Amino acid sequence: SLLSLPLVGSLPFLPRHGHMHNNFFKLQKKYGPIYSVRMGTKTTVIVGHHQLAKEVLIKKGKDFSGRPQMATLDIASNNRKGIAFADSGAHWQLHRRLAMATFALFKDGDQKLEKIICQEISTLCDMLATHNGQSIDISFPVFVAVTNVISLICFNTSYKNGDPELNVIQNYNEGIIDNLSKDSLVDLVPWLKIFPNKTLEKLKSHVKIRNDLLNKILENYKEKFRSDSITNMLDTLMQAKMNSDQDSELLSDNHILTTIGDIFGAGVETTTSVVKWTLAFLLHNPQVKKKLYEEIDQNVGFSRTPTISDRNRLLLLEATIREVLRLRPVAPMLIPHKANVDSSIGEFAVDKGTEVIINLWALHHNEKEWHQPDQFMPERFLNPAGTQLISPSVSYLPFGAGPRSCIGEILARQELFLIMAWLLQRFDLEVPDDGQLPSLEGIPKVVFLIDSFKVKIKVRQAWREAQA
Ligand code: HEM
Ligand SMILES: C[C@]12CC[C@H](O)CC1=C(C#N)C[C@@H]1[C@@H]2CC[C@]2(C)C(c3cccnc3)=CC[C@@H]12
Repeated sequence: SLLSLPLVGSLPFLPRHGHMHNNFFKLQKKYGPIYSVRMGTKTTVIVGHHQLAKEVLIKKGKDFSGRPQMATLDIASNNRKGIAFADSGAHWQLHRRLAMATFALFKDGDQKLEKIICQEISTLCDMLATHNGQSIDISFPVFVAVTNVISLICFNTSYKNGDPELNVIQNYNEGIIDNLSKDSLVDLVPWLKIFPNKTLEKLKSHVKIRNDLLNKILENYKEKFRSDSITNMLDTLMQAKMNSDQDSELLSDNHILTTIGDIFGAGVETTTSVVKWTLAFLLHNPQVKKKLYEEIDQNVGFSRTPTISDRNRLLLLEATIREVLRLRPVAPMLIPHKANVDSSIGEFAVDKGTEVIINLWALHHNEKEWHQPDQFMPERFLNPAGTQLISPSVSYLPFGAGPRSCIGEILARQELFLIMAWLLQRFDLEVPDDGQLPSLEGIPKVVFLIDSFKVKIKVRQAWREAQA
């Protein structure tokens, strides 16, 4: 009759074993779609069912629109400025509205968002075409294309080919994403505070390069700014600073710096990442990819290059994108939410300041809401006749919802569709000469990245004949 050992701590699973978003998901078979963990004083709630998720994001969105405070996120956002890592309050509301207003501009005009995107995609396809017959990592080329686009939206500026600044930006992007969090942003145990490490040291130095670069651009642009011409995001932010000079403290330089940084960062890493994910799946699914070549041929052909209007006709492509955004969400656990006030979820009590995580991965893989969810099946987003798109499930939130939903969704959907439409029209994208296929397991960082891989690019037999 022995006594049981006193218990000091208890965690449901091993830390740093498997992907957090899948460990939390597997836990639901034991504890249900909502449960909590406690770290000292901090408490975290994980939510794995869509009804509970739509409560947190929508029905009670404003109750749960805060952002928790993390040492790394402070450095990366210059102490909780910007949009994504700014808590709910005066600053976030202002900057999210102005960022949303800038995008609203790019409704068709002399800078119809499509035209910006298409100009930089056309450059890209000319690069890739020089690698005709070779196996390459497509990361940096697509990085350049989207970097020019968001740079145009932010400053009406693009980078000429070969600009060494692009290599500088790529370098500090990888540096921050590396040290922003070991894996997912949700970290059960606070490892950086426990043991000696250089993580915040490294993070600071990449942020110093990033802030110094954006500071050059901004100080430069004060001399280009004319109140009669408000055509990009920096114009928008300065105009606002101009008009208010309680809002002048909200639109300081450091504030404007961070918002632009948030946009410049999100616009490149998310879309570049989703493109790589899509090619990876197509290399694993030639049957899909063949069907995609047929689709484009019988609806766009080679008389001309694809267009946003072509979303009507290239449905299997729209479907494919939907299915990638489901299988491999950019933010499989969104960005951590925080309870701004005493509230409830599923009529369980949630106290002020409590961290709340939506397990978007659990929503996209719940077997009751999805037919064979771990499968790549773009067909699930099409009626059985292949003729129009459908919403097969209610647990599908690739861009979130509510007060914190994605602000660059429109941009993302158009960049994604045009990149994949131009590439399939022009190139056979096949497995390299080594038998290697990309690992579809992914790498959970602040964004769900795919390990780098190589694709063999060949100009299409058809696209060639159409040049005579
Ligand atoms: C396919 C690409 C993308 C996907 C799937 C995506 C999805 C998401 C998701 C799921 C969130 C979570 C919001 C939350 O924390 O609840 C989010 C937030 C956000 N996204 Fe995206 N996004 C994409 C691309 C972009 C782009 C191109 C931009 C360009 C500016 C952008 C800007 C943002 C910002 C600023 C936030 C934070 C908003 C806030 O905290 O209020 N994203 N996005
Ligand atoms: C971390 C990163 C990328 C590296 C860059 O050097 C610095 C950076 C940002 C800045 N400045 C904003 C972040 C973005 C990553 C994507 C983020 C987290 C993002 C997001 C993440 C997932 C989906 N949609 C948007 C909102 C803020 C963006």
